Amino acid sequence: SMSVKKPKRDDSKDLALCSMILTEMETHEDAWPFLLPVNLKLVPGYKKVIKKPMDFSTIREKLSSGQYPNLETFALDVRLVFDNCETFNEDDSDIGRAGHNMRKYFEKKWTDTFK
Repeated sequence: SMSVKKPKRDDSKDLALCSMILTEMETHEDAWPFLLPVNLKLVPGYKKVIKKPMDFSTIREKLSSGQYPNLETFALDVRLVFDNCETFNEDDSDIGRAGHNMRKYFEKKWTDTFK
């Protein structure tokens, strides 16, 4: 509350570390469904169904341009990528599986880096 603060968690490396995580996600072999925005002209249904499209290139631009106020907003966009993927793809598809794998991979890096 006013003039009463919890001790200051050092957040000065968060930017760099989210960048590193993002790089590792970008370079994973199962990243391919997620590298670019889904083409909303060419994928029937996507536009109407997926209210908040997200992909790694868009996360990378937001990161590079100071559009994440903190590391939680960054993690929310990453997760959104996988949540969207699950909404639109069968678990038993290559993309569906990619998404489960990438999420698992992300969450581990996240925990190891920050928790």
